Amino acid sequence: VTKSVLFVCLGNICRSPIAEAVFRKLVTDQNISDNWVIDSGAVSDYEVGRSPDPRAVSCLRNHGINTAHKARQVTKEDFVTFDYILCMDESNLRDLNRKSNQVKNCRAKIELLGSYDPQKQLIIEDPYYGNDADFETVYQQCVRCCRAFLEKVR
Ligand SMILES: N#Cc1ccccc1-c1cc(NCCCN2CCCCC2)c2ccccc2n1
Repeated sequence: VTKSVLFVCLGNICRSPIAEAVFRKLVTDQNISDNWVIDSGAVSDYEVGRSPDPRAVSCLRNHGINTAHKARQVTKEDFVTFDYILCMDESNLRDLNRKSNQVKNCRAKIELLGSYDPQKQLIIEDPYYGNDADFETVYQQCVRCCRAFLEKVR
């Protein structure tokens, strides 16, 4: 039975298009992409329709990964469609949990991506007003945590 994950952050231009791209490369590498539906979403308005930040693009490229995602907001139907909704920080979590209450047949489990890190760096911090090394951190956190998540639910 096919499974589904939706990665989320504030804007869907930095962290979650990275997490989505990382997870997609993992499942493909493991020859299991047929068993997964994967996407990324924003809590916020700020970047609807835009491509990921240049910094995320170049970081991904450094690791041999490309994305074609356009920024989109999370919807009520997302809470019914996805098996897991994995978010980056405590604001995101709060926001998501509040929204899921107005959705009557909510099925998704809503959790911090960081909760799966074997290294226990629970928070994936918003790198918008930082530099290339902060993008790199976020990419490494993503790799650790997606690998652990897939071990546990594959
Ligand atoms: N607020 C805050 C905040 C506080 C602390 C640390 C980072 C942030 C912060 C601020 C952002 N600007 C919003 C874009 C401007 N838009 C112009 C078009 C209209 C809609 C908005 C972020 C944008 C994208 C992704 C992450 C971001 N994160």
